[PDB]
Amino acid sequence: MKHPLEELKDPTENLLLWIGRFLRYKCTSLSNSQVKDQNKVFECLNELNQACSSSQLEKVCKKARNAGLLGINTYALPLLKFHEYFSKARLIAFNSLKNIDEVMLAEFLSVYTGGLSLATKKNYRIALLGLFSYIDKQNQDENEKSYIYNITLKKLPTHLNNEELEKFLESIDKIEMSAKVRARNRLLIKIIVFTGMRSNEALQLKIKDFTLENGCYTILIKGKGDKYRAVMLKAFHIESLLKEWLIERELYPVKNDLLFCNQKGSALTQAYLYKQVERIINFAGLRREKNGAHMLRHSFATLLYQKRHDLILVQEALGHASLNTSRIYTHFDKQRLEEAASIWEEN
Amino acid sequence: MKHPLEELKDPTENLLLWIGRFLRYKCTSLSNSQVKDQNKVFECLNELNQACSSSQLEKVCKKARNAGLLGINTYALPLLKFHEYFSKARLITERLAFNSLKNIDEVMLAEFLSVYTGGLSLATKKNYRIALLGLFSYIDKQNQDENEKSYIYNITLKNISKLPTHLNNEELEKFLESIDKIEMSAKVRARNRLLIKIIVFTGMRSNEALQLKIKDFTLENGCYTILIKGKGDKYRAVMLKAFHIESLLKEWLIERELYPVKNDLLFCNQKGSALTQAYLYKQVERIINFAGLRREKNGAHMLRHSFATLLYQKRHDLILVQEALGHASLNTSRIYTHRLEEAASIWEE
Amino acid sequence: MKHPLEELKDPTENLLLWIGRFLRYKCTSLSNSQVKDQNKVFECLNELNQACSSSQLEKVCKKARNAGLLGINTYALPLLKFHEYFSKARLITFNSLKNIDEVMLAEFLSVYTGGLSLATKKNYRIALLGLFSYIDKQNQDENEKSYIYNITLKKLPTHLNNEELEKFLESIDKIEMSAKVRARNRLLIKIIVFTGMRSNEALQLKIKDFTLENGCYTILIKGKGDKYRAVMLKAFHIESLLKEWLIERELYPVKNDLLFCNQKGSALTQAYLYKQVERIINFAGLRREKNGAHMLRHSFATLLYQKRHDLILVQEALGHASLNTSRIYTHFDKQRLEEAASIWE
Amino acid sequence: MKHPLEELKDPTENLLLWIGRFLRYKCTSLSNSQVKDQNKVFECLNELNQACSSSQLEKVCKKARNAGLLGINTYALPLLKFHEYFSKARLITERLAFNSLKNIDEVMLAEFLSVYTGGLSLATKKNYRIALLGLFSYIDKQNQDENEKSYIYNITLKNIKLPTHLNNEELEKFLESIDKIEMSAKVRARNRLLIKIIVFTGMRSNEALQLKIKDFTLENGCYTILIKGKGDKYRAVMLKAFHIESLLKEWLIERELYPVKNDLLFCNQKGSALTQAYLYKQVERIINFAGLRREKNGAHMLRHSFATLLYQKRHDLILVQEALGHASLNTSRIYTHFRLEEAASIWE
DNA sequence: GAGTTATGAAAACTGCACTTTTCAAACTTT
DNA sequence: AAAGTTTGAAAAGTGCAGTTTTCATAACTA
DNA sequence: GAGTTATGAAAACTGCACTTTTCAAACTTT
DNA sequence: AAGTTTGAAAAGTGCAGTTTTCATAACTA
Ligand SMILES: [Cl-]
Repeated sequence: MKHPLEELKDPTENLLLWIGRFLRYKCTSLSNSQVKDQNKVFECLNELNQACSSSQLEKVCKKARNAGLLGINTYALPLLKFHEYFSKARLIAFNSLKNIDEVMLAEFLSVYTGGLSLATKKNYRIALLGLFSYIDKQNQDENEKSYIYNITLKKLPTHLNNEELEKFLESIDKIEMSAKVRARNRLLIKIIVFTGMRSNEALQLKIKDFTLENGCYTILIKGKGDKYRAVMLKAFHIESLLKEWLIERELYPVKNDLLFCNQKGSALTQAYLYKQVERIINFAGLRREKNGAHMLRHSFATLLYQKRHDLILVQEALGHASLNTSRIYTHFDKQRLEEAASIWEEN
Repeated sequence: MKHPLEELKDPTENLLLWIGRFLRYKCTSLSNSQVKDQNKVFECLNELNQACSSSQLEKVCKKARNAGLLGINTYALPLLKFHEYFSKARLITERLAFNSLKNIDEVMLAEFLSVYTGGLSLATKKNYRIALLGLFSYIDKQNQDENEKSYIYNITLKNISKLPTHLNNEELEKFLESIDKIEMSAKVRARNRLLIKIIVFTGMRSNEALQLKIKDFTLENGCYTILIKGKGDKYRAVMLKAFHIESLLKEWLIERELYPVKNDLLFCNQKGSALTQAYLYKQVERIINFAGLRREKNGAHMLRHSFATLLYQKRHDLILVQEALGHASLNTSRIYTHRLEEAASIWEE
Repeated sequence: MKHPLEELKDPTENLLLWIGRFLRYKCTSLSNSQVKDQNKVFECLNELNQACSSSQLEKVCKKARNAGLLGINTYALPLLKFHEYFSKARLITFNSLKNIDEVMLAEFLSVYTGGLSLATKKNYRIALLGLFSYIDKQNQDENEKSYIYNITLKKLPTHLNNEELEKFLESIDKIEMSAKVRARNRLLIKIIVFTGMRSNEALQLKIKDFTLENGCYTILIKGKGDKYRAVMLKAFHIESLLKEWLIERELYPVKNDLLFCNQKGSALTQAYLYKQVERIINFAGLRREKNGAHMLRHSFATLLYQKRHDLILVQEALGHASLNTSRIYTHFDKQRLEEAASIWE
Repeated sequence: MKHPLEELKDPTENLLLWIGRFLRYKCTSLSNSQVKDQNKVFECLNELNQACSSSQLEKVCKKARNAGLLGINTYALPLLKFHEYFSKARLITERLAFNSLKNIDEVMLAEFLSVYTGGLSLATKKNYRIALLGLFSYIDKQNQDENEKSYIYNITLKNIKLPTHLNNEELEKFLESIDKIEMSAKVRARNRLLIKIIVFTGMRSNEALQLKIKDFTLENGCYTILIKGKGDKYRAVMLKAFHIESLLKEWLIERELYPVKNDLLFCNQKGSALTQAYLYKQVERIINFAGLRREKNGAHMLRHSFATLLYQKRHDLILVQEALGHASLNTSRIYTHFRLEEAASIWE
């Protein structure tokens, strides 16, 4: 059903009401692929509708995110920040929901996104655009008439070079690891280095995703739409580690043919993987702007284009939906325009 | 017979009433071709003629499926999940409780899907959607009051959201070797080897091999012609060179005499009845692991893909693929007509 | 937006009301790509926006079809014939629209489709299914309740073989033609034989659809989705005829680079093309079950699979969306299953 | 600002009022990069407010398009057609659906499309749909009563290989035909130079027509040509001098007698820039003469030819993007695309 | 020990609604 | 005719709203 | 003359709903 | 060891529905 824009006497509570409706809608529309507990999500939907305060909305959205509904985090906090800005006590422009305009929103962004990055500022703006677009489509009185806001509010990533990649690979075997985790951790990080696959892609690998032929592994990676993409790496890079780890793995209560697992048998967390990557980066003395697994992913793509000069190959290997993403790992010398002008006089 | 939409005071109980009617209709409309015990299905239909609880509906449909009515599994579980959802959600979705079946709309169904399909495959989501669409399409067509007028749901759910796994010629050779090389007990070795080999060479489906009968085997010009029963009184044929199974077939038929099988069924369990896909899969996967060919799919159907692929690589005849596999549509046969190594070598000089 | 099932006291008149609504909807949903006069369509929709008699519905739907809205012809006549059936049976024995069921519809099909082909019978049934499906979706009373019908009502085509094709080609040049039409007609029919393109495809060909390279023409054929498919043809088959006709073509007031045209300068009709093809068929002594341009299309597809045994090749050349369509030009020998069993060796 | 949905007695004239409001907004939001004489546009923005007839609105939209505001053409004509539909349908049929703006819905719009897009291409139909959706989305966001409440249409409408080019051998024949075909002494040097520059660099029609001599820089036998883009941004292409050396010097001498405006390299007899229409005619004329007539016979087809050849020669997708000036690599990817003889030989 | 849970912040993607452009017949001028 | 321009028509091209994931640290358990 | 207009009939396609099956972990029996 | 039950994940297809052409009559030029 639809609701009138203003149902309550208190404008701040009415704003909170629309924010709750919006965040609840997003919980039902955003991806649920990583939801671990279906029952917690169901509870969240009801608890969002029963919420009467900002702190309550915050708690339930956190509950939703921690249950596997990751996408909600981008929308929740920014809108709760705006509610705080709107509800702030003042003396002597905030007595109605219809007073909210682009002037007010611009002021809010300026105050609340001061020491935040440009990317974070973008997220805040997107969240605002989503909320008021929702309100415009869902508010309505008995005359089937509505109030309309119409709010619009109108290069190489950090990486390791070839030589630094060599040192990093050496450091994986040179750094100290306990006997319980050394085989597993070295295998996990090296696969990421040699394939450039994402963090969650590596942590969710299965044994049956692996096939060996002519001294080279083909690894299938499950993606969106349940579509698989393939990556290849030479067997000798991980043959010794894989043989060693599979033996140790037999002592674990591992579930669903999962390759990497903790002692309990479940998949490792991003937090654990990051710290294992970062401490090796430190040991190698290679600390920079970014120091995690995705930084290694940027490194593989950069090296791939440097070695092969094939943009399509980068797209297919990295799993980019568009070549415009693959472009980020390239730089064009303007003098090379001469190569295009020379096609008429040489093959 | 048509019924009024709401005959009870409890909407949750009224929902159960329509679900039971729908599931009984599907049992009579969906294929009963694979049903062995007809009496069991009749008993199921008898129970579904009365009002049943959720627990009772679950038990009945399971009994029907295990009897041979396979199609019911696609509709049964998702709708029982929705009843479970509706019984608790109708009270706490909003401040005011949903006290009527008319409160069920497209938004509610969308929310049910998002919650109950979290973490499941895209294919599973589609099955749930199809199940929900079928139920309320049925209600729209079978409900009416005294004046022959009906309530219409009109649920639409407009939101809807390479080469298959196989073994190449070299891998197929290694698999055939492993069939004879792997350890099997004397009681099942002859039967299982013959069963799996026929699948590999002909590419017939699992149930087709499990339902093979002795009278459908003919030998001429050093080649077998195997007839496979299809829809109704239809039969499709496959051919297989004699020397591939002639030794095994003779050996198995001898040992088959010790089994208490009541008919001319070729393959049978220790009790005499037909083997299941579950046992066939386990034996196939076991040989695959032994050969080190473990991958995305490790069943008999993967061997079926391997046959279709190899057939197209050797003859390049799409019509031949259709006739050999028994495809009704050439859009299926077309599938078997479908530079990462360069990226993997960058680490070397 | 929606109307009660029964608004009038007379059931027969109320039936015409729903038929008129359905036919108006189809004039809005069916393809208008072939419409030549937009003003005629404008007049048709205006007339269909009110209550019409049976004769009026027939006249208006005919006007729409003749204006280029071809699809409407499949729905109009069968439904108007049902109204005639309903009116007669009501007076002889039907008190309400609710009385219409599958038993009644089955009897109608038995009486009115007698002597007609199975394909024609199928068209009648499809029209009935469309009407009552529409009514089920559009009827509603003041209480938001509706009546539901739920009506369900539950080998190689004629061609010329290789030898007959050769005789037909010779007959095109051998038969007598007027000097004013000979060059154009010979080229038009030969292109159909050599490419197997549809009738309307040949009639709407443009000069710039032709490109010549290394003694071979590539003809681009515009089809569904406004997408083009390519067919190739050896130059020596039509190059002389093409050069001759283009010269003669300069005498015509033809526009938009249209290849074939009448003396007025516009595209030729299907009626003229059929009669030209048919008289050559009769002259060659090749008359059979089908004698038009589409029979030549079936002949091309049959020959293509015969000489190449490539089903994909047939699909792409003929412009089939699915391979199941191309299948009808194939004949599988059941003994060839041994060829599939010998792949292991 | 915002206005009440219904201010006029005649809903037909009220419809035109909203259409005029919408088109004026598009004139101020769509690109004004190709706009020379900005005062002519400010003139149009005023005449858009004053337009109270279909003829007045049609005239100013054409005036705006001529001024360089090209994007308006996609929206103006389809909405002028709908106004024509609404107007005559109301006066003739007198159906209740035309007695108020509120009675316009998806059904009415569907009937309009079936009538006014009959015999038209699918691409054109998509343009008509976009224009209709844009109009009523604008009205939903700009209408208000005294109590700041709005009527909402929420209109939704049901949805509806290598590009044509010359290969390397065909490009050779085309280049020869440029010099072989007959041209008058007045235009031969100008036309040959203009077309050859397009062939060798693959730049767009408008880019070539707006070239200026000051943006040319010769160094060691190779030209660097700057091409003006959006804002203050320029892109560059390179061109070997021997391709155009003779033609360039010859044309510049003839150019001395022209009353050239804005320091343009190419111009008409009056001194102003040549149009795409004239450029197309000259290219098509050579194409026909060379016996290369195909599905597309303009300068953009020559552009497709350059990109296709460039990728076949070097297999460098980034090089293609930079040389052609593609903003998106999805466009550059098209030139990586691509057994019909096997079916044509069945008659032998 | 060998890892997890929680979290504000900062990206890392994805695709289509919409913008921007030329095609090419009809028309006008010198 | 040569030398152009106007115009309906038909695309050709892409910026940015919107979705999904990781960064990188604190607080746990011992 | 060389074609068009009109028409009931007879196809010639096109595409996606939804029916039917196996996968494969968990569970049971001889 | 030798099986079956079961939630889950596909594998596969018949038919509603759309868009032509067939083939003849009746014309005029
Ligand atoms: Cl590249």
